[PDB]
Amino acid sequence: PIWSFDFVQSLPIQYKGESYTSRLNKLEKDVKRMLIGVENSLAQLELIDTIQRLGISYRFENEIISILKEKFYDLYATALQFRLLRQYGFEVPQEIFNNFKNHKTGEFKANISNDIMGALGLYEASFHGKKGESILEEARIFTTKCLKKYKLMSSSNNNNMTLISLLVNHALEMPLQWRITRSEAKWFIEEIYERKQDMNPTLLEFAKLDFNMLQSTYQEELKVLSRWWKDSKLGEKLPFVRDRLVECFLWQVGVRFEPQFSYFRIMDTKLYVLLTIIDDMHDIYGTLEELQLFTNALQRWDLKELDKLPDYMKTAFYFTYNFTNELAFDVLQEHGFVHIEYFKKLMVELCKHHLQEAKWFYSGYKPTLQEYVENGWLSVGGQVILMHAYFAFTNPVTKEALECLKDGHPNIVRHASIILRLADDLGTVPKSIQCYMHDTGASEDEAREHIKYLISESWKEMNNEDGNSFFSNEFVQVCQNLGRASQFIYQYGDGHASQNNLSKERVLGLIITPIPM
Amino acid sequence: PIWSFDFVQSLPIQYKGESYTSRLNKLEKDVKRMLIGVENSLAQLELIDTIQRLGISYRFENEIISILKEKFYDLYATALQFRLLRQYGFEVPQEIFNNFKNHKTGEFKANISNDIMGALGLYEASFHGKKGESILEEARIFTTKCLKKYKLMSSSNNNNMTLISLLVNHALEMPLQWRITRSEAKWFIEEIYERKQDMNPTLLEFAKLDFNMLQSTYQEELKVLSRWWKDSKLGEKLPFVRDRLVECFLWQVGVRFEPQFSYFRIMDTKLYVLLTIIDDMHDIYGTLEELQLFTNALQRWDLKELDKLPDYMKTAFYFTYNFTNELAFDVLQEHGFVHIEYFKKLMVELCKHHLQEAKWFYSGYKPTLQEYVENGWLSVGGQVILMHAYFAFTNPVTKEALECLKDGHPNIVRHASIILRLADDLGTVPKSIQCYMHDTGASEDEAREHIKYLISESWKEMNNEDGNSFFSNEFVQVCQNLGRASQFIYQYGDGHASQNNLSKERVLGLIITPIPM
Repeated sequence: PIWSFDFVQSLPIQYKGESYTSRLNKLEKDVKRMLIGVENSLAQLELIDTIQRLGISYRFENEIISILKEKFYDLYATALQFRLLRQYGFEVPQEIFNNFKNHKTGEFKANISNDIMGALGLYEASFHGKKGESILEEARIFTTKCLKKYKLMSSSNNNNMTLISLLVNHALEMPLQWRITRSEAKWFIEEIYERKQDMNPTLLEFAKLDFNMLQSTYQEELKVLSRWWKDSKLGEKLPFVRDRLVECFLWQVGVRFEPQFSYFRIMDTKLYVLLTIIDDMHDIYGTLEELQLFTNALQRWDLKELDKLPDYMKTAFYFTYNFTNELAFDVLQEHGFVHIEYFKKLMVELCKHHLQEAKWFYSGYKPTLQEYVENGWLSVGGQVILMHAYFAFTNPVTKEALECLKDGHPNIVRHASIILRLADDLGTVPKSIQCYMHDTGASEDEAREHIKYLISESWKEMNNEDGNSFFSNEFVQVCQNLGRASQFIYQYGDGHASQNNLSKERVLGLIITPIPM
Repeated sequence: PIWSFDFVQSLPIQYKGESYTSRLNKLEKDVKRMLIGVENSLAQLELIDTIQRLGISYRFENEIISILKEKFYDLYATALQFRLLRQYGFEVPQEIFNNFKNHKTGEFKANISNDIMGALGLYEASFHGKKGESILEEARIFTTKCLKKYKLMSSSNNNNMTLISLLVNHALEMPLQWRITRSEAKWFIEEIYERKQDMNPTLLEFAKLDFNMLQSTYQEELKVLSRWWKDSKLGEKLPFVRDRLVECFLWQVGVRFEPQFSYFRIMDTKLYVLLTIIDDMHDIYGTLEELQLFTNALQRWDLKELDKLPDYMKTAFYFTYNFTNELAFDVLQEHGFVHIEYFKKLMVELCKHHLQEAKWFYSGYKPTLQEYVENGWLSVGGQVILMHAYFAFTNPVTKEALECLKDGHPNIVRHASIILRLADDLGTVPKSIQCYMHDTGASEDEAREHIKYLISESWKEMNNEDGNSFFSNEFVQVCQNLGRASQFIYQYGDGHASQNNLSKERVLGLIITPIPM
């Protein structure tokens, strides 16, 4: 394929050594003492936001949390402070922004259009809102309408795309809440922070160094995963499967980018691959009777079923068997109990909903958007990924949590899988926009706008959890990272199934090519 | 442990790059054209023997085979030619050496004691003999008796240990037939070939370069295996298990050292680890009832048995389950058929014989040497290793071979496992020499000499296969490499269970420390 085995194995891992780690520690200490050493309360928020956009805020978590606990005015500062407080799980309602609404009409002032900075800050802060908060929704609408004016008013003057115009373009493309850490980090390092007048060399060097060392760790993990894909022989036994190993690894980079989760990024990778093998087999390769035999064998969960399957079905079923048992083994070694039945039921439910999609296709039935979503958020496999993340990042797990999970999937998990499915259908058997155009009859742009509305509502749903919940803040952030990676992979083109220039360039910039120091 | 995780991960893999591979290819071409370009027929045999002792003969296999096919006189040349011919599977009986026996008495001439070179060559050639060949046995005896004279006659003059005296010491310690490739290669590079007057720089540089690149590949494999051992958590859940990962990797280096078998060296490693976990649990940790429950669960082969086991038993049983299913998965991906029943029966037989040893221990019964061997060659786990090697190196496998394997284990496999068990008991529940001292009543040195006699007879057994056999030459060589690694690990001290200076030095010289160029 495009990322051949020898090319992956040959990648010179540069940013690794004692000198690199020593420089990283020194720069981290310097940046920490610079962050806590800020005397201006507003400049401290600005520096925190810069560190967040640089992708290095995961190291200074507790320091920022303490600063924000201590931090407990124009529109820009209000929006920035609101976004930070709500981003670190601190309660702060929408009603504050009522200080900027002309309650003679119930809408924000028109002079906001003169403050592009405050409008951009409010636009960025509007995506952290929860369901029921209508002031944030109207603020999102008004700020989008304001930013499009800056687009038609500035970029049309000339290619004088000022750093403000670059940020406006970047926000209109996707808000910071919805973007992943690595892509935004690279973009803010290369295009923005390097051009700022107030730019500090220590922060820039530290961000570049951390990014390149993370790239080197990713390269090592990708070599390991490429050797695994080689010795798995899943390409030979299953010729229909797309060789998208690097794409699943990019998925993992979008999910958990931190260096200490390396092992996870491996396992989940294979999981994605497994899920992909189950996807391509259901919608492209297998027939109805063969997929029915596969789902039956999954229900029975025994190897004597292999005799009643074709060879590719044998390979796929045995791979699923071994991977599910490996998941159960890891859960046993972690939490000290067997849970093979739960993962078996997860896999059987996934294949049940895939077979449901297949039977709907072959029976000629066109489901509504509601039924399609209710079946697809389970037939997309996001629940398996999120349960793997749950049992990998939640410790300890109580009997009450196990009883709550045995009676369905969490709401945050369901809406994250909904976001996953809707983003996957974006840019690509009738699906999401096809069913909505079948039922309501609106145009294609209207259907895609309705799908984006559903995505925004599910994002509000996920935002509700960031506030006694049975899920840690870590797991909530992993679900939101799944959503962000969904919106990152299928943002522009079909980066999962098509090998276009964007699919090359994202992988090059995030994995192979480091940032020039 | 002594080889910590961070130390393994930090190992700077030096001999890797385009320049190293280019130099290797150039030197390999030069050495090949030097080998085939030898005009003297005897000097060609000498160069072939040198390349063999340098450990690089695995690259020039077909060229040497052609030369020896074309090659189809004093005592040294006769012995060298005989050893090479019999080493490459060419039939040449013992009767040739009848040209050196004084058939007035039926014993070799006394003037052989004046030709230390010819005596050493005959000693080296005597170990390639098969059962029934008595002339080679008497030649082995006579040449050992001759070499001990050179020991008491030369090394006693002074520390003028001439290169001849060094070779005599090395041969008396262990013959070349019984030594592994990497250790003999390092020793012949550092102590002997560098000091020869006729030494060629191209051969020396090529041997050192190939050895160091193999060391780098071993370092990468060991990093991967150390990460696997980390994420397996077998040390935490099972505190009784010795952390001998590097020792199992050294075992693999002794079994299959060639660069293209990297993947194998990983899998078999884990297998060894698994076997070790089954060993330490049977003879040290578990009680009779717990091991009985474990063997019962292995027979039933279901996860519902985990509920009827303690936690460490749960971990061990689930690890065995997953590893056996992974073996079956690899065999399916390779040969296109399921064989989970065969590997399950292998594991159940291993645990059956381990439980037999345990029940003999707790019942106070002291078995004879014959019964002990018949139970221990199966309770040592060598058959599992050799079946893994069989299904990894034999392709295709015919129905007749599968029917022959379903009715017991091969003779070569049985005697290789016998060598394994007897060497493991060397230097260490009554065992091999204890049972023989119980039955016959002889002293300890006499019992160990009888054990060495059994080892030599099993070596003759294995030598019989090198001659329509259902096993490829590759598999025969892998079995003999298992035997050589057995005699290499337990040669001097308890390198498996004790962490003495020799256990450090072998690992340092064969893995960490490369040969100075």
